[PDB]
Amino acid sequence: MQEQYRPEEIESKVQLHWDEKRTFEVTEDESKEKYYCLSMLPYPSGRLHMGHVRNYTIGDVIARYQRMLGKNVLQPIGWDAFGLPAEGAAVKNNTAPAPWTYDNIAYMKNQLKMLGFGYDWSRELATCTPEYYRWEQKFFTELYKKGLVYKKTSAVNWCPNDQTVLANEQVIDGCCWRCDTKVERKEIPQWFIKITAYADELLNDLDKLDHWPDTVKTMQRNWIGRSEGVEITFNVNDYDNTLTVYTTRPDTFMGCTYLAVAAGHPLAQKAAENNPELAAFIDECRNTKVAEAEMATMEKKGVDTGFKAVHPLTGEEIPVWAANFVLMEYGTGAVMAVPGHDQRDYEFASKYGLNIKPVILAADGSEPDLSQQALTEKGVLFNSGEFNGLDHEAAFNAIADKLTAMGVGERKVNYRLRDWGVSRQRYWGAPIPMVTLEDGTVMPTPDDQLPVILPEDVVMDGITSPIKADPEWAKTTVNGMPALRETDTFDTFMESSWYYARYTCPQYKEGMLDSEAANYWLPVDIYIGGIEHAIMHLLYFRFFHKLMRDAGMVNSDEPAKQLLCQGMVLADAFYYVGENGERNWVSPVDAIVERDEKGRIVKAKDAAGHELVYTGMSKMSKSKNNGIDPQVMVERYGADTVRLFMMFASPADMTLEWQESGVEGANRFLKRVWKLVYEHTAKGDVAALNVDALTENQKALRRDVHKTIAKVTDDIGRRQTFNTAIAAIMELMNKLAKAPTDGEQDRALMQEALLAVVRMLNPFTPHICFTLWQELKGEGDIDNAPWPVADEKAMVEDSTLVVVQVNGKVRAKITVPVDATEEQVRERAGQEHLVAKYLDGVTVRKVIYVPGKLLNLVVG
RNA sequence: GCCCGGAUGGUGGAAUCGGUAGACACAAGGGAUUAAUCCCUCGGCGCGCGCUGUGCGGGUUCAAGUCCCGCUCCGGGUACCA
Ligand SMILES: CC[C@@H](C)[C@H](N)C(=O)NS(=O)(=O)NC[C@H]1O[C@@H](n2cnc3c(N)ncnc32)[C@H](O)[C@@H]1O
Ligand SMILES: CC[C@H](C)[C@H](N)C(=O)NS(=O)(=O)NC[C@H]1O[C@@H](n2cnc3c(N)ncnc32)[C@H](O)[C@@H]1O
Ligand SMILES: [Mg+2]
Ligand SMILES: [Zn+2]
Repeated sequence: MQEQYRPEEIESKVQLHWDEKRTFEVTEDESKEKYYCLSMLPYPSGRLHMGHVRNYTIGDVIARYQRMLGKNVLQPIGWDAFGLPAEGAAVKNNTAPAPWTYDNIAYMKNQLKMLGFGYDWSRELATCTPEYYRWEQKFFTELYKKGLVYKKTSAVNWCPNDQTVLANEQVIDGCCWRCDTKVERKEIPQWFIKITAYADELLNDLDKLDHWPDTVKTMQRNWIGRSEGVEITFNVNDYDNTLTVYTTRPDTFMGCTYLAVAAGHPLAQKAAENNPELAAFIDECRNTKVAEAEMATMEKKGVDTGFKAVHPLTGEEIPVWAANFVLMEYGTGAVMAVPGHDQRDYEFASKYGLNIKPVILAADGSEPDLSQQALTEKGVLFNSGEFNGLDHEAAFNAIADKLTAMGVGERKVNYRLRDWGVSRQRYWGAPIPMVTLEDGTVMPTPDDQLPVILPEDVVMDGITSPIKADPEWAKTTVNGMPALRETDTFDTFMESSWYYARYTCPQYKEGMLDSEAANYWLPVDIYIGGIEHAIMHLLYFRFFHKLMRDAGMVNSDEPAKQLLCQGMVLADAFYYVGENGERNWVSPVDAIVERDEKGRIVKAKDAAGHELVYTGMSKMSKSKNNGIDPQVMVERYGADTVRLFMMFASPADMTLEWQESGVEGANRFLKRVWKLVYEHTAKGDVAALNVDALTENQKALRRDVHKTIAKVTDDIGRRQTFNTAIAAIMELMNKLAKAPTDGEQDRALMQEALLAVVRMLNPFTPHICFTLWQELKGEGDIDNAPWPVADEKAMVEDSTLVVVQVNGKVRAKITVPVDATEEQVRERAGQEHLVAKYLDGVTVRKVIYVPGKLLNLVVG
């Protein structure tokens, strides 16, 4: 051990230790209690960024802490390796997605290793491999065979030029990411998994997820968006088909003054026939972007159809308008409009002069003033014929019952949640195991034809998928006849919905899951990953868990006991536009940046004097080229410093705007820790500690050493406030370094303190602590060292600090025996001159005493 | 737009259940050492004190960064980025 802390030496040596001793390789060890600490596996995008480091350090932190408490700890790592970015990337570069992907893996594999995370590499999987997706393929056919998979047509961002399907991110203000040719809606038959058939289970079970944050439970709930309502069926004049709407407000039904139908809706088609203006509007309507966000900011636009539904209850003819915000894919693609009592229908009616008919009384039972807006709050019906006077509830049911009994209504449950569309029209993904025969008929790819390999050796024209470009590939034989397999590939969310299970038995060819290894490790105890995935990935995750329950593969209803969603690590992002429309993102490292007085970026320019559009902080991603790769910091300072720096920035759950400034503290703290163990162990062995014997100065110290341990443990295991944990530790160092060390007892305290510290540090900076255990002649490898237990008896306070306020204003602070009465505290408070200052001429009206902590003298 | 969050010194942040605002650091300035270590200073405004101060506006309480009502700005998601 040198005097100078030189992580460039220590870190690899410790890592190489871990590789060889296979420290974090774990088996289904039935003696030791298991803990399965899972961080959401990365997509291999090229380089680690800081966001991943927050994730995996939080992850390594809890894993190592947990091993330290004596548990058998699974911490796995792998590559969620299908996805878009490799497609674009592999052409820029003239490769196939596969070799670019595998090389991204090796590069990053290397980055995660040097950061010393304690992963069970024996368990690494790469989702692009047939060893892997063959199982999601077989599973899908099981689901198919079991009625949970279907085909409906679905709108897709089609580029009319390229004539190629684009993901929303490749749509830039309504244009194509390559050439500024305009994206259009195309409906395309696609595969769906009836996630909706598990809506109630997904919705109800959240109330059992005691250890999932509320943010995520609430987000998922609002997303599933279950409602009870009524579908209502209307006849239209001179049209042969009925129209159906879903409303949660049948109560407002006598206030229906129009219907609005989707551009795609046959009424709209039939009416277009003879109405050039409607025909225009529908044609316009494939400029409606396949994202909800636009579907909602876009201005509502609609053309009347000339058609007239019959209100089943009033008999009045009502206009059918075609509108741009009502979609066929989702529900009936026909809504019922009550302008008086829905803000969306208030706006619409205003704009196009439709009727704004009131039918619900203000809370006071008076007629609502509609002249500005809808009355949306529920209430007594009026001007609703036979239903007048009824409260919201009774009107709901009353209108429900009549429409039911007229056979045109029905009570129906609905969910905002739509089914999951897994068909992707792209190459780099697992092919969907479906098969169309000469028959014309469609079945699962036969068992014995799984997996359906995605070939890796391809020429990528960029525009088309190799497996759609080549006529031979689709060709198979099924049931004896020629058939064509599906050329669409899976939404890559599919691979990230079940990896957590495959990690328990990645090397198992007999099935999807060696359910004995799955049930040894499952459910995951803690699941760590971005807040970004609160909803989609997590909801697919639970879903899939449950489909795997429902296949007898796993025992528990839910996949993850605890969920830790870290905040997003963000960074300034910047683009210029290429000579034809191409958005070019420019790393913040390369941006030359002019700053405000509130410190905001005001101008930005790239190395070539390109003006840049600054976009603000957004999560770090290769998409905006704004990720900071830990690599340089790591090689200058070592993993431990980057790691502790990351955990110290702020608490896990809070989003964090990245800044390079602050590292060195973390680095200097580690030098202070090093120096102090160096110096303390240079004076050799210590006497056993004699507890009853120590100066009060030593007694205070030990009690801090012990309160820290308690705090850091409570911070790490209950709150996940690693930053406070660390600060609490730092302050102990500051104390420890101002403590005497010639005393036999000085040295013995120092030594207990320093073991407790070096262990407390370990989950954050295990390389330096591994080394520092050895010096302190710690028992064995620090990795399996037990977490330190605070001794209650070393933690009793004699006194306690009481804050003193007059009329709520702190005037004084006063140490006071823990066992102090209000009256002694009062009299004590009194002795303080600044308290006296404020009590002259005034009466104590009210005294408030928070025992042992605070005294307020309401004075008048 | 909707849903979820967030906002605190020059900076990141602490304050755990309504009780001390700024713990712990970074930056900066000054000093002791001829890059490294160490001191001191450090929310504002006028002092071994007074007032003020937790994005903005109201409000409840003895007491509000925290709770309630209305907002602003920022981030995440919004179903094909992952
Ligand atoms: C008071 C009744 C009105 C608010 C409205 N006609 C209505 O029926 N509201 S609803 O909750 O019952 N609707 C159920 C679903 O239908 C869609 N929807 C109904 N009306 C509109 C509208 N004007 N614009 C966009 N979407 C609309 C909603 O997305 C909701 O998902
Ligand atoms: C199962 C997880 C996903 C489906 C996917 N593999 C994925 O998110 N892959 S990743 O490379 O983008 N990220 C892996 C983990 O890192 C977190 N993360 C990614 N980017 C950031 C960021 N800017 N700030 C904070 N955290 C971030 C992800 O949420 C995921 O936990
Ligand atoms: Mg600030
Ligand atoms: Zn194009």
